[PDB]
Amino acid sequence: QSPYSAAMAEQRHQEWLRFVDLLKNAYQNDLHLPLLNLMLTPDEREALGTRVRIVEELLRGEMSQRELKNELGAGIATITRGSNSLKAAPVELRQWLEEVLL
Amino acid sequence: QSPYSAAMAEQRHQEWLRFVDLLKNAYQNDLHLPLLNLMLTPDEREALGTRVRIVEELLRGEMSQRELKNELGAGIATITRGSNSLKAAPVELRQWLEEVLL
Ligand SMILES: N[C@@H](Cc1c[nH]c2ccccc12)C(=O)O
Ligand SMILES: N[C@@H](Cc1c[nH]c2ccccc12)C(=O)O
Repeated sequence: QSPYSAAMAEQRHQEWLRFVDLLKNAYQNDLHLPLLNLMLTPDEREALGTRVRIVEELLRGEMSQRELKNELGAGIATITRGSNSLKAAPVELRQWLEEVLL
Repeated sequence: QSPYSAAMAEQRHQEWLRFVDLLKNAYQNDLHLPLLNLMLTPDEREALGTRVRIVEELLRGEMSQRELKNELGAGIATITRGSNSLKAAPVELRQWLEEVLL
């Protein structure tokens, strides 16, 4: 699975997959909310909420550098993270976000 | 929604819900993996993977304090976080995890 199959890496990788599957199930059972609440800190949840917006406004292409930073709290670093992260996503996600966010 | 409806709080709260819904959709479209990859840092993913284990072993009731800390990296604080977090979950999640993790 992992781009570097060792045993430790692979393990960490599988544990992540185990989380994904857990969640998938949670959704199927309408237990997603409470699960995510359990698994994440308040601050992490808040951060996820914000990243959606950052992702949102990056796709939109209206908000400027100073705008992102001052209104959403995104400076060169964060906007760098968000950006390359967007470039790294397979095109299908990028297409989907367009339809869905926008 | 929020246990303290203001405007700022509620807003933050809704943004989180917007994330939940996004993800729900992603799952429905088989775009969950790439989405989560986009939305989370490597370290956050790793942490999620570990929390599953911590949650796992807390439910199981075999692993001791020293064991959790030394094997899973969980000291009094983390095990405190994990614990009260478990107590805070509605009983339906607690029941479900039993069936599913165990
Ligand atoms: N996948 C991103 C996670 C993240 C951090 N900050 C963000 C801002 C916007 C979107 C995603 C992000 C990265 O690993 O760095
Ligand atoms: N909901 C937990 C998130 C968390 C932190 N560390 C954990 C360890 C195990 C399970 C959950 C957690 C809390 O807010 O603190």
